[PDB]
Amino acid sequence: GSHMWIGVISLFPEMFKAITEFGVTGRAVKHNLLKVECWNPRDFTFDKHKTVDDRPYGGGPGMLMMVQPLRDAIHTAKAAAGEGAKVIYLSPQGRKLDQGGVTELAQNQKLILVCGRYEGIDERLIQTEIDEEWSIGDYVLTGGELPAMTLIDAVARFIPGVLGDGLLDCPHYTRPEVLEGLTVPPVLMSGHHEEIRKWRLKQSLQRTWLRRPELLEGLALTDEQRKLLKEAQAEHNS
Amino acid sequence: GSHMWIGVISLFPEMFKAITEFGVTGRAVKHNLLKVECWNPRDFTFDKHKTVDDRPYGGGPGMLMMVQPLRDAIHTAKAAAGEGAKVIYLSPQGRKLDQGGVTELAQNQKLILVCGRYEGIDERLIQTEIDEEWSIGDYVLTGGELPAMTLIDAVARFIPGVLGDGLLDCPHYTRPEVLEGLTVPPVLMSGHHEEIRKWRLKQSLQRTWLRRPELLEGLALTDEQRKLLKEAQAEHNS
Ligand SMILES: NC(=O)c1ccc(NCc2ccccc2)nc1
Ligand SMILES: NC(=O)c1ccc(NCc2ccccc2)nc1
Repeated sequence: GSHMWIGVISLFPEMFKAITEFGVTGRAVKHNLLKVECWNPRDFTFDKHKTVDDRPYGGGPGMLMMVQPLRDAIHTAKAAAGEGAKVIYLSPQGRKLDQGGVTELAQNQKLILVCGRYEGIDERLIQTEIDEEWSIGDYVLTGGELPAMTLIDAVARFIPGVLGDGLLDCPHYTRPEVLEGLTVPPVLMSGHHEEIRKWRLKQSLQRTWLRRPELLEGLALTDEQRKLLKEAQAEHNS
Repeated sequence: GSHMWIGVISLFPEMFKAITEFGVTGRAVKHNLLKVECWNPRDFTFDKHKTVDDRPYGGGPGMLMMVQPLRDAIHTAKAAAGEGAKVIYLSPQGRKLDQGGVTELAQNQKLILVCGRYEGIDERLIQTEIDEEWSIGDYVLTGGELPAMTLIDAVARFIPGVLGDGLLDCPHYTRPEVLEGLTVPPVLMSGHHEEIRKWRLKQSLQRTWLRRPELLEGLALTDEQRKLLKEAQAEHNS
């Protein structure tokens, strides 16, 4: 179906074996539904020790990505990608990634993900080589590899043939019928496909209201959703 | 220093090689600063085909984690962990993970991370086996492996000997002095350690104000921070 090519710039290309060789994403890669090609900036070095880090101007305790190997790696990825590729840099300063943001990034046929290590990359590289800056959350990691793999995994779920709403997911139950005294909701085993659908939607509205109330504020609930929410709030208030 | 043991329940334990064999986290594991031990629920199956998924009550297109292999795997991890271990389940319905949440989870000496596949796990398992439910962001992934690895990587940065603020990070510059016409801020190459510190803090306040304004609202800025923010806002308004 809709093929998706993702170019990756990273000092540890082996980390991406976690998604290219396992689970649903590994199957999407095997079936040529998703192509992940990695470029290591270490291969673009020229000194004897293959230096990929550099000291930052102004002092500072930390280090940065060395510009020349990183910049050359990026240009190589752009050449292989051709035109249309959107270059993305993963950093806490980037745009917060939500499901709506995942759908947007999934609209791209070609993507280039720059994985930064140490204290990040040079600011001038962002202005000249990076199109969009993204963040998977307000937390700091040792590298942009995991956020990159998170992005790739997220957008992969939208590729046609990979698999087979605004609210939190309803509770799910499977065998056995009774687990440590706790029983499965009888409505789920009633066969009433309409009552079951209404139940699941109702529980989704309740869990969203109790756990993530701010998510409901940015939603325009349907007449059915407004009903089930009012019922859930009434039942919660005994 | 402060040792940290993290037990992991996952159908793909090989994915965690991405953090246990590479970069800073891989070094922390090698130096016995961080221990990651994986249990595969597939090893706790008894049928010929090692079934680990089960059909959900009420119909539904998707599948769930089979309770018996998962439950047995969890109990085994608790036995090896001993007392004090906090069991965590990664799911979008969980508490949103921020840097403040990372610090909290880093206070635990022992952790058990349950990685859910398919449409998740049985709700009754969460009530009986899970202590805290967490989310790395408002997006859906093919599994809880990447969120688990994200958590492990995040809390690893707080382990003493692994390495060596509320605001977004300031711009960083390294060699060369001029890159495609763009120059390094002269203040950074002035040597003025006080002016440089004030500059970096000022840029952090400006980037936070322009990109993530909601982050500033939940902050009690110091007198110096209030000054530099007012100056940045004045300079931004020409
Ligand atoms: N929150 C995220 O998406 C994220 C991305 C990367 C990361 N570490 C890489 C990095 C470190 C410092 C500066 C720039 C990038 N941590 C978290
Ligand atoms: N947002 C997260 O932290 C997250 C965690 C897990 C995940 N996929 C695993 C899963 C799928 C369905 C139900 C429960 C867990 N996706 C995202």
